[PDB]
Amino acid sequence: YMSRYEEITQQLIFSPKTWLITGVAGFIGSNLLEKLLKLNQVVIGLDNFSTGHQYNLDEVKTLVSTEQWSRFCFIEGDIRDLTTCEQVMKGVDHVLHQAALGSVPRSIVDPITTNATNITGFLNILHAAKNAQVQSFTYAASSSTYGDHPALPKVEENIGNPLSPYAVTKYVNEIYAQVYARTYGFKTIGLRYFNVFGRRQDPNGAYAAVIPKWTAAMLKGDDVYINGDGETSRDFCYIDNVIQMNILSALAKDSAKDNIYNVAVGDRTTLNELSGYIYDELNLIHHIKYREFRSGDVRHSQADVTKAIDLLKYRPNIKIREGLRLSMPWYVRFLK
Amino acid sequence: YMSRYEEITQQLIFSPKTWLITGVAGFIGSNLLEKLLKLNQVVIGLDNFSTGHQYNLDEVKTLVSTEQWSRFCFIEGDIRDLTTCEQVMKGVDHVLHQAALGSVPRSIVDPITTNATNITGFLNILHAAKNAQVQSFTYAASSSTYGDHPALPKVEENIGNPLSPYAVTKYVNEIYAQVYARTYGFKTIGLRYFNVFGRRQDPNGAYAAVIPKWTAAMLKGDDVYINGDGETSRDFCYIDNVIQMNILSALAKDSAKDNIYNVAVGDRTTLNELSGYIYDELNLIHHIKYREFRSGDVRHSQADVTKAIDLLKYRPNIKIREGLRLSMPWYVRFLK
Ligand SMILES: NC(=O)c1ccc[n+]([C@@H]2O[C@H](COP(=O)([O-])OP(=O)(O)OC[C@H]3O[C@@H](n4cnc5c(N)ncnc54)[C@H](O)[C@@H]3O)[C@@H](O)[C@H]2O)c1
Ligand SMILES: NC(=O)c1ccc[n+]([C@@H]2O[C@H](COP(=O)([O-])OP(=O)(O)OC[C@H]3O[C@@H](n4cnc5c(N)ncnc54)[C@H](O)[C@@H]3O)[C@@H](O)[C@H]2O)c1
Repeated sequence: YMSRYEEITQQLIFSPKTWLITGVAGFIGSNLLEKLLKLNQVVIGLDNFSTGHQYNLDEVKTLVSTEQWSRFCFIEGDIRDLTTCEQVMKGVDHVLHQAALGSVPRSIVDPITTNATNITGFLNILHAAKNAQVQSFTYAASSSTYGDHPALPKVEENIGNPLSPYAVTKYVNEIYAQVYARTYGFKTIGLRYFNVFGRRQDPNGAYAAVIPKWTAAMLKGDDVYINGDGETSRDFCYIDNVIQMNILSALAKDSAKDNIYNVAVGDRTTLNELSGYIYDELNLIHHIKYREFRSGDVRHSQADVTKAIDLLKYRPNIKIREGLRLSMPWYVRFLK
Repeated sequence: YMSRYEEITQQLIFSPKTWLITGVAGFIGSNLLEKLLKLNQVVIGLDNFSTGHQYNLDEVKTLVSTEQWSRFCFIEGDIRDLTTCEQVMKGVDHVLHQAALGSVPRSIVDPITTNATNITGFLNILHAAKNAQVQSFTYAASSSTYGDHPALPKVEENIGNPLSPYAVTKYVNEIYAQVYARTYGFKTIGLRYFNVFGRRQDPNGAYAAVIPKWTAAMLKGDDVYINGDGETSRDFCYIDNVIQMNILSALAKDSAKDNIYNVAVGDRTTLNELSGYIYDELNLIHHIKYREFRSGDVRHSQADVTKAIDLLKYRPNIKIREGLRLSMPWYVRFLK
């Protein structure tokens, strides 16, 4: 049971609001779309099909009522263009900002474009929302902002030095968010995601994330590469926690805003152990090389989510095993 | 005597290099131009006449040899456009990045534009320079990055929270500079200026800085406004120190790079005392209301320059009194 969360969703189903999801055709944004439409919300969506997909929107349309779908106004556009940002704010209540170019290697090779989308694009949305005078503003931040801090698990007040352009942009989101509270009194909630996985995470690409990259390879029968000695660990977080954490935040009490919160489960799984779980779970539906680490790669990563639990009444109900199990079917359909 | 500085300038007069000054029509940039051309350097200049002036370039042309001037290639352009940034890097040895929109109030009202120039513009130049593989890279940072830290004087390792969009952009310059060291091995030197004053500082404008704002008013005979109880203090720094600090840095030894340095004198003058010195010095060439503080205004400000003195052999030779005295004549000519 996710109790506060249940309570919040009930409220919404009755007094429906207008939401704006940027990066709505992406993995996390499309997940949020699914959930919000099922709660009969009015949604305005923004994506520029950089890393997002029209097919992700399509799939969502097959998962929801057609009266539910009628409430979605999709917009093909760029958060990089301030004018778009403003047209799309009209009448919005809650903002869920997910639009950004992710990935550490990507920023390392083209920082200019990453900067433009993640900082210029972020500030645009943030400003537009301030002026539109929305009721809440929740944005995607990154566990990467911890950088070289050696503490495990990671606690929000203690970050170190950023180790890549990507980490910087995300840190810069937070800093801007704070200054906006100081100078306009406009209160946000930033979520430091930690390695989210689940349905509709792109397994194709040079920047494919690990769980969907391995899963696709274990099916095609291709090699499975482990970038390093295979001891690196992470706090893998199923989408349903992230979806939960977004809603808790959009409707959070004012004293909880202007805050940064880790979004994860509190556990730690190794690149070796993961390969275990991904296989065990895939052969229950009937179907390993080593290399160097990456430049900018992180050694150990585990979150402390007590802040979330405390102030927002968060409930990480789905740990990694179950999460993989709820996921693999989606990748079979998608990979046939 | 400025001994290491003297030593450096001799070297240059012999093995002249190609320099790039952004914000070269501005106050600090035009001052750097004057100095570099007098040392027979080759200078490529970039400004977009946002806050800079063609007349500032003109004045410089009357202060220097015409063989000296022939070595200046001026370019009307924007650091916001990456392509410009690259054409201008061709063959450059030392970069002196001064192009930015200054002022705390200005960022508070239009953060989007401030963001674009100070971060996007900064990143462009920094990237361009990395690829061009220059020999040095020195950029204008801000004492504002101390934010809400209560220590006096201020010491580079200890900063607090930024209190305005402006402060954020400048802080973000530093962070980027560092990450560039980590990830490409490209070593910079950031200078945290502290309230620079001297010849060619625009006394006109809503955002005019204090010393030229008061000086122009004391001549026109207008009122002189003191934003607050007139106890606020600052470390006023004459340009010749900042000019000195830029050169020390461009030619600094590699172990001194990837560092941030305060640029100031170490002293502290009050808004009440300043009004004293500006008058005493102006009536020796023959010619007060109170209001509220500013939002984002700072209470006390004094730098610790020992790091500069240690690692770069800096010498703050000109304190405030003398500096005002060297300045007032320029404002008479300019204000007739
Ligand atoms: N996935 C993670 O582990 C993780 C970690 C930290 C932060 N985040 C943030 O989560 C958010 C979503 O991540 P994701 O994995 O779902 O990524 P994703 O690429 O799947 O989703 C990104 C979406 O961004 C949109 N987009 C990108 N740039 C845009 C622009 N300029 N204008 C309009 N739309 C644009 C596209 O429609 C795309 O669908 C991103 O902010 C990501 O940085 C994710
Ligand atoms: N003047 C000071 O006391 C002080 C204090 C702190 C920091 N600084 C920093 O020092 C640098 C110069 O200071 P200043 O007082 O001479 O300011 P300034 O206004 O005199 O100089 C700014 C110059 O940059 C140019 N510029 C602005 N945006 C540009 C763009 N997008 N592309 C190209 N050129 C652009 C302007 O035309 C102007 O010539 C700035 O980065 C400023 O932030 C100055």
